[PDB]
Amino acid sequence: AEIYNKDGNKLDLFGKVDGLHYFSDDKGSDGDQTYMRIGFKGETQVNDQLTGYGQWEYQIQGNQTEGSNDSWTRVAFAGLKFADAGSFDYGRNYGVTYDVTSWTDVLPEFGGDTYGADNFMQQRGNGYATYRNTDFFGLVDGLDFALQYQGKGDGYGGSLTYAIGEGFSVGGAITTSKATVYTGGLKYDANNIYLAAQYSQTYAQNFEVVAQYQFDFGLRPSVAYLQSKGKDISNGYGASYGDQDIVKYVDVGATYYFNKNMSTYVDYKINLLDKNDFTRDAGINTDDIVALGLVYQF
Amino acid sequence: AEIYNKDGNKLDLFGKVDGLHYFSDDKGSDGDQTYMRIGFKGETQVNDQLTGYGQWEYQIQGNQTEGSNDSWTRVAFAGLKFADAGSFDYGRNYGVTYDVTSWTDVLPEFGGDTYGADNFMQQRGNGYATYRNTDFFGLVDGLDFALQYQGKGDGYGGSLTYAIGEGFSVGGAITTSKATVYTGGLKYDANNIYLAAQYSQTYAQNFEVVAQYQFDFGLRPSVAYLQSKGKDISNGYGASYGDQDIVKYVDVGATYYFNKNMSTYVDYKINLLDKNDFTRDAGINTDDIVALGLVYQF
Amino acid sequence: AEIYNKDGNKLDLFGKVDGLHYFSDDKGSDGDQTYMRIGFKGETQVNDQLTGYGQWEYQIQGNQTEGSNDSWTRVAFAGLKFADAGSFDYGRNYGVTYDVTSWTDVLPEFGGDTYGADNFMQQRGNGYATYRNTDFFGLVDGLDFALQYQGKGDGYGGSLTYAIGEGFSVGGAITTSKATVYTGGLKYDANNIYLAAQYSQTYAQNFEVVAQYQFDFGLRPSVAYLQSKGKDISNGYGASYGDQDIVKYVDVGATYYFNKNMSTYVDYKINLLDKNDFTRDAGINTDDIVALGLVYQF
Repeated sequence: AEIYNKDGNKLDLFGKVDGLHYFSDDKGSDGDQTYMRIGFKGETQVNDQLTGYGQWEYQIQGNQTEGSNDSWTRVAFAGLKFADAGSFDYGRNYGVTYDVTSWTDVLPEFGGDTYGADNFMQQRGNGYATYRNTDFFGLVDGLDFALQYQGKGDGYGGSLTYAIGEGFSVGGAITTSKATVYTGGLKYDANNIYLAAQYSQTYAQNFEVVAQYQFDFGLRPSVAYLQSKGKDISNGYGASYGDQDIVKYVDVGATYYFNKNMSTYVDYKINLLDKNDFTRDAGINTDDIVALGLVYQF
Repeated sequence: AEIYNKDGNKLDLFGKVDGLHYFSDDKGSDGDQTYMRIGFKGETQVNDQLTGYGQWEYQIQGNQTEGSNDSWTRVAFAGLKFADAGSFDYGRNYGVTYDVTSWTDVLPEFGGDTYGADNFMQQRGNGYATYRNTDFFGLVDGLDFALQYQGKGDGYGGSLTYAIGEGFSVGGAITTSKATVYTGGLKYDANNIYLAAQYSQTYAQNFEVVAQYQFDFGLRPSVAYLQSKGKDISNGYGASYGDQDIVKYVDVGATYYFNKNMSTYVDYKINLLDKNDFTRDAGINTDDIVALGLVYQF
Repeated sequence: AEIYNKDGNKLDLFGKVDGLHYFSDDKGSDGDQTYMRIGFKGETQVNDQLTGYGQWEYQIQGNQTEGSNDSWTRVAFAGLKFADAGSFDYGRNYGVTYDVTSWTDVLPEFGGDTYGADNFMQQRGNGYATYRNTDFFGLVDGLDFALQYQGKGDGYGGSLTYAIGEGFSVGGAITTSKATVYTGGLKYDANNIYLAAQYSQTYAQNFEVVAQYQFDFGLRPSVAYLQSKGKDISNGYGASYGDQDIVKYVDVGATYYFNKNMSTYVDYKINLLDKNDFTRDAGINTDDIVALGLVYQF
């Protein structure tokens, strides 16, 4: 919801109350988790050439009872934007590994999650300097790329998207922090068909694919699969764990789209993982789980 | 302040900074409680028939100091409205007992309080799935009902309102969670003349009644009274306390009304409870306490 | 961004994402500190005479990791406004000392800092009942006075600011909670030149001086300094810490405003404190540091 436009300065104030109640035999997941979101994108044209933007967004829960306050800044960054030189912006932002990893997180509820926020660059984090450049300096249309730097431990990364034509995105991203990661994804986008898959290796090799159709009265079914395997492991100081599977599941989900402002969705995580000494001490869940929600957004 | 309305999606954002310096002999109350609430109501017409909504207004303190943070989500939900088919909304929402109980929470400062928030659905809560139906299916003018449902522990209730005509309002509900508390009460609202009473017993009984008149220049005086009395009693694990009053007091008060957007108001709790083996440990305030401040809103 | 004006009720929503990267040899300093702030000014015209305003603005960190939350209400007060009798505003407000003390705090990033927040009335805090009078009952131009009163511990204070024609401003102020504190400052304000020096003494003496010049192509380059020397202090229940310096350093800085919504800045704090018995047992910093951020506001 754009709340202000005047003399080349525009502020969309966006956000939503998403209602949703997880079902499970798991008890760290059964319950109400209606959270909600606020955040604004800001903008200011300085000269025909640049723009000084700014962008924030925080989450805050609703399931937490009174007195208690489960809050946190999702993204919060300021930058600048020059004519066909692209843009730099430093703040709490997305790791530039997300650029490709993104295409697979699209599920109604249970997406990404083979990478985490503050998980050494693959997702969000703090202190990120970010130069991404769009339509390769105005000479190559449909080719984008970003070269990124991190705040503390110290890190770096790069990403290149490419819309090869049609809707076939192709994408790569490399990153390192002091632990590196590659990142390859290919998305199809066109005629209501969304087919995107992505995988990589780390310092430990994970995959994810997802396929949706967009029904016309407004309903986006989704079959999606993702996994992650590894190598040797270490409980804090010691404990030698062999090579097992981290998180692997098939997923059917459907979102219904009333209009922009209001969606409604059921999603069925069909879990695979087997209950063992791994998935006890680490406390990785093994139960297939299912969630319904009524989101209102603005 | 409805900040945006266009293409049948509105979004009133509302709030207030309400300053009040309590006064007391007690040190738990005596001091600055300058607090504030932001939030928004959001709408979206989907059809001739339905509109989706969503609403969130969470609290913050101006009394806590710098670094330390006292906030919590008062409400957060999203639901649908079908025309004459009532309205569903699940989430951090009000309780069904409150429908009826509310008519008594009209004091300048200290009203209701025979129930806290999260106090088993008599007020706010979490997981509160709800369907309310106004004007009874659009066949009876002014007889409205609710049947609600809670998250966990488990539960349910349901209210029936009726503006008998003129300015009267008879009111009733029951509720239950796994503790079952009922509700009876009346209100009268015609000629700046506000009269209202409510009470029920639980599983153990409490009552509240109030009277107000709205002055033409803008001064709504309120004398009001409420009390609670109890049966068998247990201090966490154990105890034998007998039957005593958990809270009973008479109230003078008078809100002044510059306009809608601004208010001043003096309220004087005239407590009756005597200092005893009850009000020492369980820590019930046994002091009469008097509040002074300025509510600015938008 | 004034977001509302209708029937003489205004509402100016502001905020800003100022992503800075602190450099130092410290480990509590060097790193990322993207903070951000929201805040609303409030307005409602009641008569020709009064217009009952209200303000608010809490902070929120963007460096704090996910799940964690670093917030605090900076100001949140409600007040009325009588034209030629002044303005009363009770709430989480600035202390009556800051009227003067302020003129020195204009440095790009670090400044003031001699007084803390909640630092016994010298700046921000809670419970402030405030009556300031502008243009002195409308009969003396170039003058303002204030006599404030705190909540709890108890206290009072006064202030007298006078822009003495041209661009010279004389500032005097006093506060006395039950330890006192005077305050004396001088600002010069005209042709692209700021010159502001101030000091005081508490129950313990401090001083701050700054001179910034406002360029024509944008860029206010700054030079500034401040020092605070005390008497006998004691660690909680003991320790005789002779006579030393809390903090003394010369500062250099430079904001570069692109326009009124975007700024870039560097701030080179040159610190002069030697590390000894004091700085080690009290967490006082011995290092000189560099600050580099990118404010965006609205």
